[PDB]
Amino acid sequence: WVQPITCQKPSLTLWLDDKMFTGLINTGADVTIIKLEDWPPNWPITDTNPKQSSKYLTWRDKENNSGLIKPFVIPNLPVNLWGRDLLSQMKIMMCSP
Amino acid sequence: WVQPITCQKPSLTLWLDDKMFTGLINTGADVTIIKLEDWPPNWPITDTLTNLRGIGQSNNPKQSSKYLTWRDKENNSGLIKPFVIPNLPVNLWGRDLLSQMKIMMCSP
Repeated sequence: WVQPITCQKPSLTLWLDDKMFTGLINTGADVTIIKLEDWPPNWPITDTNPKQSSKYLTWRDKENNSGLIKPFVIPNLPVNLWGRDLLSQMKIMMCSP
Repeated sequence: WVQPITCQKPSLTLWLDDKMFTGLINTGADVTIIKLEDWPPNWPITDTLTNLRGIGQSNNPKQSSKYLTWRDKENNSGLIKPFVIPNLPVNLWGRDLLSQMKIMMCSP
């Protein structure tokens, strides 16, 4: 797939351990941040300062590529933030004409 | 040019008016942020109440009073009006700038 960077929100939708999450492609962060309000409460979290998933989560995209991330879980943010931990596993390249 | 997304910092070096800046490609923000320590002090700023709390910044950032001409090393250029914020580790190139560079994200 291709996505131009525009003023619009650059979004990915994908699964983490078989639940769907949408969020903002966030090249400026090393790690992924999931909103606490979106966090399945049966899924265990631990402090580190911010909370983090206790378990690694399997991410899967709609083309069935997959891998592992261990996101931070943070209250009071507008959107999930896909970090380079995830983007680097999807082999995403930035290109200019 | 091509730049894969890796664990490493995705960086661009470019000019704003007559000065070179390096910073982090920051697709999560719609505005560009310059660290105050890198801000030429002769360049005028305006205090704002622009809420950037949502992109993990302040609710009262300074902003460049003027538009700045950005130019890359291939001599593409355009205009942005970045925020100027103390005590950040790196300059943050937002989609205001990235969208003027015609940057596409691609997957194999």
